[PDB]
Amino acid sequence: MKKILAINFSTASKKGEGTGYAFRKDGQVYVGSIKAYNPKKTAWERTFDIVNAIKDIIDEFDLKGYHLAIETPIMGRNRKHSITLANCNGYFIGAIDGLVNGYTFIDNSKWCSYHLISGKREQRKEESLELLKATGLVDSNCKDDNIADAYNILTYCEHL
Amino acid sequence: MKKILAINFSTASKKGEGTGYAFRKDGQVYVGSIKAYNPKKTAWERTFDIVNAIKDIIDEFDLKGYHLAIETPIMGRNRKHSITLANCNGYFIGAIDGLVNGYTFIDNSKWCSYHLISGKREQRKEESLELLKATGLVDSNCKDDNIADAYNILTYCEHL
Ligand SMILES: [Mg+2]
Ligand SMILES: [Mg+2]
Ligand SMILES: [Mg+2]
Repeated sequence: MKKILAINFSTASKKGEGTGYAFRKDGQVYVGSIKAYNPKKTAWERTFDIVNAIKDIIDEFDLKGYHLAIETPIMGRNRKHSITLANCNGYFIGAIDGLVNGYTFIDNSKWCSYHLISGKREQRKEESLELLKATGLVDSNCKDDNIADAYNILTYCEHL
Repeated sequence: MKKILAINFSTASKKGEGTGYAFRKDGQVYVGSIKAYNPKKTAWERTFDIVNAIKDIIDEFDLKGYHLAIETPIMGRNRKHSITLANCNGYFIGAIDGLVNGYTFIDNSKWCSYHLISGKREQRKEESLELLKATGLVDSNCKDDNIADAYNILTYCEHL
């Protein structure tokens, strides 16, 4: 398969949220979340920790040379947070590029289209999570859509 | 003086625009611009060129362990152009953090107010240029404000 590290990047600004990742190593899919929440750190300081956490994973599973598929950062609710998130998303890419074999921005609409995930924001979150829960890679309780999106990005990229 | 590498980052989408840089190495101030303009490329590829250009400079002048002072990205013209510039700015920082000993964002308003620079964008450019031209470091007729702004960021930082 194409060696892909899929990332759904988040600065973990709210408790319980984090950067979603997914990759395949010898047939086996690994998924998880980097839960870097800390109210005494800025978005950029928490992004530093997320980079270090993904470098640690890249080392543990020998992922050097995997291509980075990362969800496109877009304009959110408020302007200023979206620019912050855009800058932090960039920092994250720049810090691991070279360890990874370049990167591709994956628009949310494109990976949703491939999986036939259509509907409004809430509906798409549920459907993405359903697809992840159907695989058994996480507990049936799981409500972490950051992980689900990273997993659905991976499978889309493997198809391409 | 702290060993500061001052950067005024731009993707050079327009002819003549460049990423400006200024630093002090063995007591001599060096200033210049990375003229990355290339209609053949996206802002991201041009950003990658700029990273590699600054990487060459850090090597040539043995600048490892210098601290990065980089102008903050602000929300300007278009929503897309804002996310794009903010994203490429973050890429540049992430790509060179480690070669540099960390970084600090320098708001346009703070270095400008330190140097008594104010007005509309065009007015600020002329005053930024006057400070650079007054040093004698560049030719008399220099109109490269990207360079002027990086130099003024350097002296603002050195002052701290
Ligand atoms: Mg996302
Ligand atoms: Mg500037
Ligand atoms: Mg005035």
